[PDB]
Formats: sequence, structure tokens, C-alpha cells
Amino acid sequence: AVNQSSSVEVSSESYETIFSQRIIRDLQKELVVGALFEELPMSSKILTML
Amino acid sequence: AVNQSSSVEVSSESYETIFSQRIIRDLQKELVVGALFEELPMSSKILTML
Repeated sequence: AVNQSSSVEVSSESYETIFSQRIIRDLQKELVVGALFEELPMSSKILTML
Repeated sequence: AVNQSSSVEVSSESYETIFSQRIIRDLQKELVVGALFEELPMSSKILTML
């Protein structure tokens, strides 16, 4: 961390730096089939019609 | 020259001409990368994030 290069004063070891807890986000698919098709509510397990 | 032609007799030596004290140049370049992306300020040698 503070190494590479540590010369000539304080060398110390490694973890000697502030870290950031913030996240970021890359790519995504845009959702085009999960919200485009009509919902049919039903109270059973199978629905039948002629 | 300055010694030719003597008008009519009396003439002066070389380096008798007044000039302009200022500095200038015809062109510079084009420059754009230094004012494009944001700056990220950082006190430490390095920074980590998840």
C-alpha cells in the first residue's frame, strides 16, 4: 500500500490507506417481456374455456 | 546595407533602427482532454472500493 515505492522515511506495511464503501453499477438489460403482457388474475390452479 | 547610398554625404553606422519590445507566436495547438472528464480528489497514495 504505502510501499512501492516506500523510500526513505516512513515505510510501514499495507492497508495504510482510506477505503470507500460506495458501490457503482455497470450494464443492465432493459426489461421488455416482464412488463408488456396482460395480467390474468385467477383463483384456481388451472383455468378452462371453450 | 545602410552605407549605400549616402544621402547626400553624412551617413550612419549599422543598428540605428528602432524596434518593438513584445513577444508573440502565430499558433498554439488544440487541447481538450484537460477539461472533459471529472476530477476525483484523493488525499491518500491509493484508494479502494467494492
